[PDB]
Amino acid sequence: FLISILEAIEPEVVYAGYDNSQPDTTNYLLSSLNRLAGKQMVSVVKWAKALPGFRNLHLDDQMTLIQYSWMSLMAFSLGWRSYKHTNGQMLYFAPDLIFNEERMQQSAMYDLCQGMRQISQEFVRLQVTYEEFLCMKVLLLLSTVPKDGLKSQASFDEMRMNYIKELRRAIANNSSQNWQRFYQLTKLLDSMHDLVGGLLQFCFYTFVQSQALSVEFPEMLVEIISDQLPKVMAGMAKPLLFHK
Ligand SMILES: C[C@]12C=CC(=O)C=C1CC[C@@H]1[C@@H]2C(=O)C[C@@]2(C)[C@H]1CC[C@]2(O)/C(O)=C/O
Repeated sequence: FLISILEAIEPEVVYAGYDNSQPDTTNYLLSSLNRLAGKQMVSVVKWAKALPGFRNLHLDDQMTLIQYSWMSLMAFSLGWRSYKHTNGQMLYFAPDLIFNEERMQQSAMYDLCQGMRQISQEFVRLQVTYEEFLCMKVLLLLSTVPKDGLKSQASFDEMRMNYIKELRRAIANNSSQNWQRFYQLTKLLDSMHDLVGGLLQFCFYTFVQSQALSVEFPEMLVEIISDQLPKVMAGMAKPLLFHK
Protein backbone atom coordinates (compact mmCIF):
# COMPACT_ATOMS: atom_id res chain seq x y z
CA PHE A 1 0.00 0.00 0.00
CA LEU A 2 2.95 2.29 0.68
CA ILE A 3 4.22 1.35 -2.77
CA SER A 4 0.77 1.96 -4.26
CA ILE A 5 1.05 5.45 -2.78
CA LEU A 6 4.46 5.91 -4.43
CA GLU A 7 3.05 4.96 -7.82
CA ALA A 8 0.20 7.42 -7.29
CA ILE A 9 2.33 10.43 -6.36
CA GLU A 10 5.11 9.76 -8.89
CA PRO A 11 5.39 13.02 -10.89
CA GLU A 12 4.08 13.24 -14.44
CA VAL A 13 6.53 13.78 -17.31
CA VAL A 14 8.19 17.20 -17.44
CA TYR A 15 8.98 18.86 -20.78
CA ALA A 16 12.00 21.07 -21.32
CA GLY A 17 10.24 23.59 -23.55
CA TYR A 18 13.33 23.36 -25.74
CA ASP A 19 13.41 25.13 -29.13
CA ASN A 20 15.15 22.95 -31.70
CA SER A 21 15.20 25.87 -34.16
CA GLN A 22 18.08 27.36 -32.14
CA PRO A 23 21.78 26.39 -32.47
CA ASP A 24 22.97 23.82 -29.92
CA THR A 25 25.77 25.87 -28.39
CA THR A 26 27.03 24.96 -24.94
CA ASN A 27 25.33 28.09 -23.60
CA TYR A 28 21.91 27.15 -24.99
CA LEU A 29 22.13 23.47 -24.10
CA LEU A 30 23.12 24.16 -20.48
CA SER A 31 20.63 27.01 -20.05
CA SER A 32 17.99 24.70 -21.53
CA LEU A 33 18.85 21.91 -19.11
CA ASN A 34 18.72 24.34 -16.18
CA ARG A 35 15.28 25.55 -17.25
CA LEU A 36 14.17 21.92 -17.32
CA ALA A 37 15.66 21.51 -13.84
CA GLY A 38 13.62 24.42 -12.52
CA LYS A 39 10.43 22.80 -13.80
CA GLN A 40 11.43 19.42 -12.38
CA MET A 41 12.14 21.05 -9.01
CA VAL A 42 8.49 22.06 -8.77
CA SER A 43 7.51 18.43 -9.38
CA VAL A 44 10.07 17.17 -6.86
CA VAL A 45 8.90 19.40 -4.00
CA LYS A 46 5.23 18.57 -4.59
CA TRP A 47 6.35 14.93 -4.60
CA ALA A 48 8.32 15.18 -1.35
CA LYS A 49 5.33 16.74 0.41
CA ALA A 50 3.12 13.83 -0.64
CA LEU A 51 5.56 11.22 0.65
CA PRO A 52 4.17 9.33 3.67
CA GLY A 53 6.24 10.62 6.58
CA PHE A 54 7.93 13.64 5.00
CA ARG A 55 5.37 16.07 6.44
CA ASN A 56 6.10 14.65 9.90
CA LEU A 57 9.61 16.12 9.72
CA HIS A 58 10.47 19.66 10.78
CA LEU A 59 10.11 22.32 8.09
CA ASP A 60 13.84 23.03 8.14
CA ASP A 61 14.59 19.32 7.77
CA GLN A 62 12.29 19.08 4.75
CA MET A 63 14.08 22.06 3.19
CA THR A 64 17.58 20.80 4.04
CA LEU A 65 16.87 17.34 2.61
CA ILE A 66 15.52 18.69 -0.68
CA GLN A 67 18.43 21.08 -1.19
CA TYR A 68 21.06 18.44 -0.40
CA SER A 69 19.56 15.77 -2.65
CA TRP A 70 17.79 17.44 -5.56
CA MET A 71 20.69 16.71 -7.94
CA SER A 72 20.76 13.03 -6.98
CA LEU A 73 16.98 12.76 -7.42
CA MET A 74 16.99 14.32 -10.89
CA ALA A 75 20.03 12.35 -12.05
CA PHE A 76 18.47 9.10 -10.77
CA SER A 77 15.16 9.79 -12.55
CA LEU A 78 17.14 10.73 -15.67
CA GLY A 79 18.76 7.30 -15.48
CA TRP A 80 15.35 5.64 -15.27
CA ARG A 81 13.86 7.55 -18.19
CA SER A 82 16.96 6.88 -20.28
CA TYR A 83 16.66 3.19 -19.38
CA LYS A 84 12.97 2.77 -20.19
CA HIS A 85 13.04 4.91 -23.35
CA THR A 86 16.45 4.27 -24.91
CA ASN A 87 17.70 1.22 -23.04
CA GLY A 88 20.51 3.41 -21.73
CA GLN A 89 21.84 4.58 -25.11
CA MET A 90 20.88 8.26 -24.84
CA LEU A 91 20.09 10.68 -22.03
CA TYR A 92 16.34 11.25 -22.00
CA PHE A 93 16.32 14.56 -20.11
CA ALA A 94 12.82 15.26 -21.47
CA PRO A 95 10.62 14.03 -24.33
CA ASP A 96 11.54 17.19 -26.25
CA LEU A 97 15.19 17.19 -25.20
CA ILE A 98 17.06 13.92 -25.77
CA PHE A 99 20.86 14.02 -25.68
CA ASN A 100 22.55 12.11 -28.45
CA GLU A 101 26.28 11.95 -29.14
CA GLU A 102 26.31 15.39 -30.78
CA ARG A 103 24.61 17.11 -27.86
CA MET A 104 26.83 15.41 -25.29
CA GLN A 105 29.80 16.80 -27.24
CA GLN A 106 28.53 20.35 -27.57
CA SER A 107 27.41 20.38 -23.92
CA ALA A 108 31.04 20.69 -22.79
CA MET A 109 30.32 18.06 -20.12
CA TYR A 110 30.67 14.81 -22.08
CA ASP A 111 32.28 13.08 -19.08
CA LEU A 112 29.41 13.99 -16.75
CA CYS A 113 26.96 12.85 -19.44
CA GLN A 114 28.69 9.47 -19.54
CA GLY A 115 28.61 9.29 -15.76
CA MET A 116 24.86 9.80 -15.84
CA ARG A 117 24.45 7.33 -18.71
CA GLN A 118 26.34 4.71 -16.66
CA ILE A 119 23.59 4.90 -14.06
CA SER A 120 21.12 4.16 -16.83
CA GLN A 121 23.27 1.21 -17.92
CA GLU A 122 23.23 -0.16 -14.37
CA PHE A 123 19.43 -0.10 -14.47
CA VAL A 124 19.76 -2.15 -17.65
CA ARG A 125 22.26 -4.63 -16.19
CA LEU A 126 20.18 -5.15 -13.05
CA GLN A 127 16.84 -4.90 -14.84
CA VAL A 128 15.55 -2.66 -12.06
CA THR A 129 11.78 -2.88 -11.59
CA TYR A 130 9.55 0.17 -11.38
CA GLU A 131 8.80 -0.69 -7.77
CA GLU A 132 12.48 -0.99 -6.82
CA PHE A 133 13.12 2.31 -8.62
CA LEU A 134 10.38 4.12 -6.69
CA CYS A 135 11.59 2.91 -3.30
CA MET A 136 15.23 3.67 -4.15
CA LYS A 137 14.29 7.19 -5.20
CA VAL A 138 12.78 7.95 -1.78
CA LEU A 139 15.97 6.66 -0.18
CA LEU A 140 17.99 9.21 -2.17
CA LEU A 141 15.90 12.01 -0.63
CA LEU A 142 16.95 10.56 2.73
CA SER A 143 20.65 9.85 2.07
CA THR A 144 22.39 13.23 2.32
CA VAL A 145 22.07 14.79 5.77
CA PRO A 146 23.67 17.53 7.95
CA LYS A 147 26.74 16.30 9.84
CA ASP A 148 25.32 18.01 12.93
CA GLY A 149 22.03 16.16 12.63
CA LEU A 150 18.39 16.93 11.95
CA LYS A 151 15.78 18.51 14.21
CA SER A 152 13.53 15.49 13.73
CA GLN A 153 16.15 12.73 13.82
CA ALA A 154 13.85 10.20 15.48
CA SER A 155 11.13 10.76 12.88
CA PHE A 156 13.74 10.75 10.09
CA ASP A 157 15.35 7.50 11.25
CA GLU A 158 11.91 5.93 11.47
CA MET A 159 10.98 7.08 7.97
CA ARG A 160 14.23 5.89 6.40
CA MET A 161 13.89 2.39 7.86
CA ASN A 162 10.30 2.12 6.65
CA TYR A 163 11.36 2.88 3.08
CA ILE A 164 14.33 0.52 3.29
CA LYS A 165 11.89 -2.15 4.47
CA GLU A 166 9.65 -1.22 1.54
CA LEU A 167 12.57 -1.75 -0.84
CA ARG A 168 13.16 -5.26 0.47
CA ARG A 169 9.44 -5.83 -0.02
CA ALA A 170 9.69 -4.79 -3.67
CA ILE A 171 12.75 -7.03 -3.95
CA ALA A 172 10.87 -10.05 -2.60
CA ASN A 173 12.16 -16.05 -4.43
CA ASN A 174 15.14 -17.34 -2.40
CA SER A 175 16.34 -15.45 0.72
CA SER A 176 20.00 -15.38 -0.32
CA GLN A 177 18.85 -14.17 -3.74
CA ASN A 178 16.93 -11.32 -2.11
CA TRP A 179 19.99 -10.47 -0.02
CA GLN A 180 22.16 -10.34 -3.13
CA ARG A 181 19.60 -8.07 -4.80
CA PHE A 182 19.60 -5.74 -1.80
CA TYR A 183 23.40 -5.73 -1.86
CA GLN A 184 23.45 -4.79 -5.56
CA LEU A 185 20.70 -2.18 -5.44
CA THR A 186 22.21 -0.39 -2.44
CA LYS A 187 25.60 -0.44 -4.16
CA LEU A 188 23.93 1.52 -6.96
CA LEU A 189 22.48 3.95 -4.39
CA ASP A 190 25.90 4.50 -2.82
CA SER A 191 27.43 5.10 -6.27
CA MET A 192 25.24 8.18 -6.69
CA HIS A 193 27.33 10.20 -4.21
CA ASP A 194 30.50 10.27 -6.31
CA LEU A 195 28.54 11.04 -9.48
CA VAL A 196 26.57 13.84 -7.82
CA GLY A 197 29.80 15.28 -6.47
CA GLY A 198 30.89 15.85 -10.06
CA LEU A 199 27.50 17.12 -11.22
CA LEU A 200 27.31 19.63 -8.37
CA GLN A 201 30.87 20.82 -9.00
CA PHE A 202 30.03 21.88 -12.55
CA CYS A 203 26.65 23.18 -11.37
CA PHE A 204 28.19 25.46 -8.73
CA TYR A 205 30.93 26.56 -11.14
CA THR A 206 28.56 27.64 -13.94
CA PHE A 207 26.15 29.08 -11.39
CA VAL A 208 28.86 31.25 -9.86
CA GLN A 209 29.82 32.57 -13.31
CA SER A 210 26.31 32.42 -14.78
CA GLN A 211 26.31 35.91 -16.31
CA ALA A 212 29.90 35.74 -17.53
CA LEU A 213 29.43 32.34 -19.19
CA SER A 214 25.90 33.10 -20.39
CA VAL A 215 24.56 30.00 -18.64
CA GLU A 216 21.10 30.82 -17.36
CA PHE A 217 19.50 29.42 -14.21
CA PRO A 218 15.82 29.86 -13.36
CA GLU A 219 14.98 31.51 -10.02
CA MET A 220 13.50 28.23 -8.79
CA LEU A 221 17.08 26.93 -8.93
CA VAL A 222 18.99 30.10 -8.07
CA GLU A 223 17.37 30.30 -4.64
CA ILE A 224 18.28 26.72 -3.73
CA ILE A 225 21.82 26.72 -5.12
CA SER A 226 22.49 30.11 -3.49
CA ASP A 227 21.97 28.60 -0.03
CA GLN A 228 23.11 25.04 -0.75
CA LEU A 229 26.48 26.01 -2.22
CA PRO A 230 28.06 27.52 0.92
CA LYS A 231 26.70 24.65 3.05
CA VAL A 232 28.25 22.01 0.80
CA MET A 233 31.45 24.01 0.34
CA ALA A 234 31.77 24.31 4.11
CA GLY A 235 31.38 20.54 4.34
CA MET A 236 28.20 20.55 6.40
CA ALA A 237 26.66 17.53 4.69
CA LYS A 238 27.47 13.81 4.83
CA PRO A 239 26.16 10.73 3.02
CA LEU A 240 24.33 7.84 4.67
CA LEU A 241 25.98 4.85 3.00
CA PHE A 242 24.83 1.24 2.80
CA HIS A 243 28.30 -0.24 2.25
CA LYS A 244 31.92 0.01 3.41
C1 LIG B 1 19.38 18.93 -13.27
C2 LIG B 1 19.74 18.28 -14.61
C3 LIG B 1 18.67 18.58 -15.64
C4 LIG B 1 17.38 17.84 -15.33
C5 LIG B 1 17.64 16.48 -15.28
O1 LIG B 1 16.84 15.67 -15.74
C6 LIG B 1 18.87 16.03 -14.81
C7 LIG B 1 19.87 16.91 -14.40
C8 LIG B 1 21.05 16.35 -13.90
C9 LIG B 1 22.31 17.00 -14.44
C10 LIG B 1 22.22 18.50 -14.31
C11 LIG B 1 21.02 18.90 -15.16
C12 LIG B 1 20.91 20.40 -15.38
O2 LIG B 1 20.47 21.09 -14.20
C13 LIG B 1 22.22 21.00 -15.89
C14 LIG B 1 23.36 20.61 -14.96
C15 LIG B 1 23.17 21.16 -13.55
C16 LIG B 1 23.46 19.10 -14.94
C17 LIG B 1 24.71 18.93 -14.10
C18 LIG B 1 25.65 19.95 -14.72
C19 LIG B 1 24.75 20.91 -15.49
O3 LIG B 1 24.81 20.60 -16.89
C20 LIG B 1 25.16 22.37 -15.28
O4 LIG B 1 25.87 22.72 -14.33
C21 LIG B 1 24.80 23.34 -16.40
O5 LIG B 1 24.81 24.67 -15.89
